[PDB]
Amino acid sequence: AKKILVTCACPYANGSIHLGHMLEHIQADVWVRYQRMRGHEVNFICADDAHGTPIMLKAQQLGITPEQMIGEMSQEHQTDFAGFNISYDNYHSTHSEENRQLSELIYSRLKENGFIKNRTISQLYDPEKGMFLPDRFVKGTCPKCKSPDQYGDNCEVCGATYSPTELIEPKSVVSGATPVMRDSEHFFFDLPSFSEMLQAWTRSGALQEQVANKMQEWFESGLQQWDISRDAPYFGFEIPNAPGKYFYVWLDAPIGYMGSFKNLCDKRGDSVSFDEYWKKDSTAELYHFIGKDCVYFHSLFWPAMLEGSNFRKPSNLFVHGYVTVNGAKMSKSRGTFIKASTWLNHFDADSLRYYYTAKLSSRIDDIDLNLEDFVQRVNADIVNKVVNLASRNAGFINKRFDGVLASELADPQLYKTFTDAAEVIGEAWESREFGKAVREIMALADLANRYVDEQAPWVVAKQEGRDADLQAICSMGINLFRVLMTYLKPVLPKLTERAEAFLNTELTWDGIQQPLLGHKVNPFKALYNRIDMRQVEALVEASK
Ligand SMILES: [Zn+2]
Repeated sequence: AKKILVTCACPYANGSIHLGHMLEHIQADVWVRYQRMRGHEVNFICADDAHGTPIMLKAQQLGITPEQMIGEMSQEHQTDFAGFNISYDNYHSTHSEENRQLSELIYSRLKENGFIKNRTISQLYDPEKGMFLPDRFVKGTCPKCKSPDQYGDNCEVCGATYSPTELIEPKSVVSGATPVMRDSEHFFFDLPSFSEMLQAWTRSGALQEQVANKMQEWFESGLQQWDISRDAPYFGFEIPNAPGKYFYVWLDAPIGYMGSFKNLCDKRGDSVSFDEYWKKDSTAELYHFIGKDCVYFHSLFWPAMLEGSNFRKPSNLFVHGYVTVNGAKMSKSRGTFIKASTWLNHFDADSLRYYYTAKLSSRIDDIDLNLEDFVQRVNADIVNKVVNLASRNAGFINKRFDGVLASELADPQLYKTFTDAAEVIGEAWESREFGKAVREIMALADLANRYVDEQAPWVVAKQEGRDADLQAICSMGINLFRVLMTYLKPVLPKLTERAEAFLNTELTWDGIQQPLLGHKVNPFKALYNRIDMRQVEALVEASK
């Protein structure tokens, strides 16, 4: 009965999707699929973050328009996410007319409400190219150790940090020209005006405890005003009444959440839902799934901007940690910086969705993909616990009983144990305690296989006159599989489709209360095959 709008952060248009992105989009997709299974109205929304100086310059280097480049990367991104079955209701772009008009609207409201301040800044400027230089497009000699060819605000030899204006013999990365200091008027959002409002939200208890603690450090340091403008040349939206000025991506990127939802509503011919979700009086819920590096922005700048432009604020932020591989940050030289597209040449989507889900929780903790453990855990849990309950029992049903399951449960007490667990498992999916849910499901899977072991169908099958016993045992195993695959349906969309085809039934959350009795099932080939370390070695080699 709830109306829920769920987002992931917008992937930057100038890089490929990797396993880091996939942790976030899989976490949200599992939660979204569970919310849909419980009958809520869910809108799962994302977009490509497509503006800015790095994109402008990359397109120039490639000799194509930025529009052509971001269109190609947006197609690549959506192809990867579709390969992982991320079930967005809309995937849009920050470079869109919807985002242009909402960025202009929010800015004009911030301005008339007094939250925009004009300030003159000084910044390095490339007079040959004719553009201001972001720090990482300035290179020079480290002032401390005199190492040449250092970029930006830090030296990769001695580790010093400094303003790029302290570099010796500085050079523009764009043109090679010596940069010079130049003044420019910039427009700043007066975030500090919202400190009392933001402090109340922090102590309200909605946010994760680790997030609220970090916010207290940021209030202690003191909130600053934030630049929301950039000088031409730029790839972005021009600021109205301010020729030669553009909105910086800090302003237009989160508005992409709104523009993507407005686009979805407009395509649907829906003229009411946008205001229903975004007006201050909304009874809809708004959730952002984000990583650690986005917390300051989404917990302070974003709700402040919404407040100052008369829109509702997020209901909650759901923050996850970083991905590591074999215990360490992803490493190109070791082949553990793994792209989403590369992953799918070697493994299916369900394997990674399962592994991540088994590790995730409601806390902010880094999530380690140990590749040896990945092989072991997929084989142990998917092939040998859950899929085993179908594969060990379906052959007898199809071959000796014409595909027909028994007319009554062999062990109704055991079946109730499985259906009784729905409340705790569903609450674990609801609360983002994914690892708790998977632990609960796998303990049930152990119990189901112990039941089959105790009944010993490989013995019953060879014994004269025990046909009814065999059909009863195997039908019981299959009904236990029906329940477990319902609990796993948010996690394993493709295996679930194969399970539904075998069972001749859609799996619904409430449907587990009616076991399949006197019911025809279909033959199947292989629901899920083993993986091995040779495939892990191939993936690592391919990613070097
Ligand atoms: Zn140095």
